[PDB]
Amino acid sequence: SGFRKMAFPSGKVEGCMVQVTCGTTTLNGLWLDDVVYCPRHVICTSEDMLNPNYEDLLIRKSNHNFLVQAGNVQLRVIGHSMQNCVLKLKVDTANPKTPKYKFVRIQPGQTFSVLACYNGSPSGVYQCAMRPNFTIKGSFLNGSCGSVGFNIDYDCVSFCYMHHMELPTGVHAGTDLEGNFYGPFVDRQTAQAAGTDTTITVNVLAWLYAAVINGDRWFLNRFTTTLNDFNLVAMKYNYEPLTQDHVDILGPLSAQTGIAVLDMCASLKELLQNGMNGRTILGSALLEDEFTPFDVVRQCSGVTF
Amino acid sequence: SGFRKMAFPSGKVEGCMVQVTCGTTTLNGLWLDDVVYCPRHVICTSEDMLNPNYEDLLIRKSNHNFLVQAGNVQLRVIGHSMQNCVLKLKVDTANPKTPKYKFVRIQPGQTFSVLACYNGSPSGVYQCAMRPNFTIKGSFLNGSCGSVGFNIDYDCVSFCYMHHMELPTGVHAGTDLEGNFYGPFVDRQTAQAAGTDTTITVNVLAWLYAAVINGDRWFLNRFTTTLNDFNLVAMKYNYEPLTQDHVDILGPLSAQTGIAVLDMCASLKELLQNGMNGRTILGSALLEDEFTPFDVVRQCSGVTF
Ligand SMILES: CC(C)(C)NC(=O)N[C@H](C(=O)N1C[C@H]2[C@@H]([C@H]1C(=O)N[C@H](C=O)C[C@@H]1CCNC1=O)C2(C)C)C(C)(C)C
Ligand SMILES: CC(C)(C)NC(=O)N[C@H](C(=O)N1C[C@H]2[C@@H]([C@H]1C(=O)N[C@H](C=O)C[C@@H]1CCNC1=O)C2(C)C)C(C)(C)C
Repeated sequence: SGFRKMAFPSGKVEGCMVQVTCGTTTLNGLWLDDVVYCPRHVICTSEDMLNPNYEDLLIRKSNHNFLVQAGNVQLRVIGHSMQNCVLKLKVDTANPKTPKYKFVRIQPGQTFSVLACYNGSPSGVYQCAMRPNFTIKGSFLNGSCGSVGFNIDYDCVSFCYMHHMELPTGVHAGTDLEGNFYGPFVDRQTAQAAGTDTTITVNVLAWLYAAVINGDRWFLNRFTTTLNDFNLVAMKYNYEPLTQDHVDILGPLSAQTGIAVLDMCASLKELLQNGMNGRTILGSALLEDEFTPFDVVRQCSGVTF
Repeated sequence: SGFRKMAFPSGKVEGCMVQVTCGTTTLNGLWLDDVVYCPRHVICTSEDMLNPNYEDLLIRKSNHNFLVQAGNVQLRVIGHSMQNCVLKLKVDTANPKTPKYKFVRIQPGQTFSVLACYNGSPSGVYQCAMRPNFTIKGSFLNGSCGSVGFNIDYDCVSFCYMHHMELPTGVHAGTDLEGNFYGPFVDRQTAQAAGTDTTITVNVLAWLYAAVINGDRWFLNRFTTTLNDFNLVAMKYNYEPLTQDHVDILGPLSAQTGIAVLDMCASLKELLQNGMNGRTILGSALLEDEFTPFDVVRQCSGVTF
């Protein structure tokens, strides 16, 4: 028993982290087979980043201009191209530590682990959620760009995020591994506004199931509700609508506990309308929405990789 | 910016995890050089664990009785001995992935990362703190024993914990890597009581510094206090005493922010006596005590490994 914000094992991704230096800028790259992926603003000076022309900055760079270091070993660059907001640097050496991998573009509400990195070396792991407004609440400093977010399924690392920039209130924004930003963002240093965030309702409900599984059941009431009635109440508290797809995905947790989703919706409706009255759920005084239904089953059943 | 519960990169420890099977019991072991370390209750049946005689159970086991599997590879056992509550199984093969390591016995209040494992395969990473009552708030299921807790310093993995058992209220207890339990616990299935836990004051104060560093400063008041006065107020709220050693360790954070420790103590005294009035600090509605002063500097400065 016990329930904690749990990240994936980071080993398979540590073997892929490298350092990319172009001019006076240094950030991290991802080495998979014979290609290094990194954010394109490595070819920028700080004066370029206010309004960069990446296509023009890149044509004045040669292969030798990119210093790529795997630990203490320099990887000779034998080719380069730009794809959206990432650079693909071809190297003369294939990474012998390349795991089975795929590039995935995730959905809002889904979760993944970030391997924070500086100068090609890992600093730590933490789990994140792609917010409905297409941002992530992460922990990034200067030099962390190129760090990636990922999920692991058995032996396959699905890479889903690469870090590019930070927005007001410790908010972070990045691209998938094809260089396309999550959300309405561009990689330049000028005023941009993220959308209004909202609470991932299916994740709150999945975390309430983790609470029941762990014996924290004080919030369960004797009521049920309709799906339309719940979504009407949830709307006032900035919760995303609950869909029948969400109900179906909660099925495994509902069947394991014998608590119908709509019954759990009835209890969450009371918590939102009445508050928690100074009590806590799984040690938290606030409702948590960065555990997907899959994460709860994985942690409560012990799925390994 | 941003601040999150961050775990160490788990790569170096994943290369050491193995599966140990004796009879019908299976748990994880730690493979370092030519020795596998694992909890001794692997030689127990469920009827033995109510009141086991480990010394007598072990003398009826041979080397061939221990099935040790590194992935899909069996490691031939060529020797065994018992040290306190762990078994040392000597194998004919040295682990080629053995990192630079040391066995450390940590202090209460200090933190470390747990690599939860099932059947020799990793399930996830999360960060923990050794509570003052010598327990940890972890996430463990049946078959997770043998999972280890650790810190990383540059290239050196300090192993500090191996998991053995769970106590009432999702509370977990284990040994150091020499088999000595943390706290007044024994590895048998009979009624044992953990001590009263208390709040790690130096860690709360270090987390308030992380809040200032991130721009969350609403709780800072215009007052100072004496160390004796603060410890008098903290005592009523089940906070551990603050020592001059704790003040000295907070020095780096105090100097970086220009907030004297005792000034920060004055603000924490107000938070404890007045509450938070529905506000949050670094996104939390409760004060956090599982960030050491070192962890805050590491995460806010980007220390890598
Ligand atoms: C106005 C708005 C809302 C657009 N924000 C904005 O200009 N932000 C800036 C930003 O993040 N930038 C500017 C420059 C790159 C990116 C950058 O420095 N990325 C770092 C990678 O190494 C990671 C960062 C460093 C701190 N924490 C992080 O996560 C870009 C090409 C966009 C900044 C003022 C925070 C520096
Ligand atoms: C009464 C008191 C307070 C002493 N508790 C107590 O008997 N606890 C028991 C316990 O944990 N035991 C019993 C047996 C070994 C240890 C065990 O099963 N360890 C697992 C490793 O594989 C990990 C566990 C499994 C669940 N979560 C975990 O963390 C021992 C030799 C002690 C139990 C009832 C929870 C099963």
